[PDB]
Amino acid sequence: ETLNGGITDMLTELANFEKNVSQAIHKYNAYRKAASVIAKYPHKIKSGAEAKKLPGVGTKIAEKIDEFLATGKLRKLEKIRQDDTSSSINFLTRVSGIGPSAARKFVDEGIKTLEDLRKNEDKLNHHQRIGLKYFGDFEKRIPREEMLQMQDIVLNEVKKVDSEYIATVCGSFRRGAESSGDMDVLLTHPSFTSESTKQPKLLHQVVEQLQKVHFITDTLSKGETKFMGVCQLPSKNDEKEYPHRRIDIRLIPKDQYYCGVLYFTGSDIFNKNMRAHALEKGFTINEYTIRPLGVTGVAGEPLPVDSEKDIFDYIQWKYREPKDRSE
DNA sequence: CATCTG
DNA sequence: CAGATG
Ligand SMILES: [Mn+2]
Ligand SMILES: [Mn+2]
Ligand code: NA
Ligand code: NA
Repeated sequence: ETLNGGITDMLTELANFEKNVSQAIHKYNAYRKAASVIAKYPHKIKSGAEAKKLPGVGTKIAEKIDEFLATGKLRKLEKIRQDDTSSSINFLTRVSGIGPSAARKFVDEGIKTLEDLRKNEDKLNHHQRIGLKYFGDFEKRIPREEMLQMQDIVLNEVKKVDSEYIATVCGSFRRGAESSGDMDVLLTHPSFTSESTKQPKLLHQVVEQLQKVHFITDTLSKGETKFMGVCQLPSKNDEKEYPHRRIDIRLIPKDQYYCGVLYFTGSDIFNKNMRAHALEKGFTINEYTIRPLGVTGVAGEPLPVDSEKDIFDYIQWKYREPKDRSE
């Protein structure tokens, strides 16, 4: 957690680069189990050899560790932090819609910067366009104070369309967090479930409304269950408009809301522990359901949940306020 | 994993 | 349809 820090870090820089610049998924994947195992490792790695001793630890990495250990740096790492081509990809990649794949093409075409991008707005697709248009707003975090307003709106509109809608703002916003990154909304309705054959309108009607009133400003992606968009709190008394915010909304069959709801709320760590325990208590949990574990090895059957209460209950656990879902 | 692009 | 982004 701090004993093998640098090493686990450099390994990361390294892994990262492989996958993003080169395509070295293998290699990339290599750095990772490695930093993963060095990470767990209880002592102070005093040398390569010592390391090598580990699983996932090859000669090549051992090598690298030596050099890093020996000297506060790694040549290779130094060559990559300079290299403008590598740099570009880590950059372009910052645009919503631009993955690495695309980061490469553009570079090979000479688009390396934001301007480059604007000038060639033709090569970018819709999402990519949007991402470009909101690059700034995009990277700005979401203050709770805004979150609450947002939430307030969303909830009032969903309600209006159907008193029967059930909406939840999961995410950290749900876990306490003073600021968030995007707004994740879980959606269900009684009339939608496991078996119930669809009802796309269920998601579309609200999406409309949100745009009706102008909260939703653009569409990133719009499926029958998931909507990726952009929204925005009405600029008040003109002088201070709000940044544009990433927003996602997803429909869920009523019969698997809370699992999801729990699930989305995290934290990852809270989950696992919950999952691990769930397992003890003779259960299995996932994004959609909790299931009574048979002994034969495994086994299932959807346990019935009517809240997050029902869940914990199952695992015979302490109902955790979302704040304490931390870890 | 669900949506888009081409 | 494979492949890419989130
Ligand atoms: Mn979030
Ligand atoms: Mn999200
Ligand atoms: Na991106
Ligand atoms: Na293939």
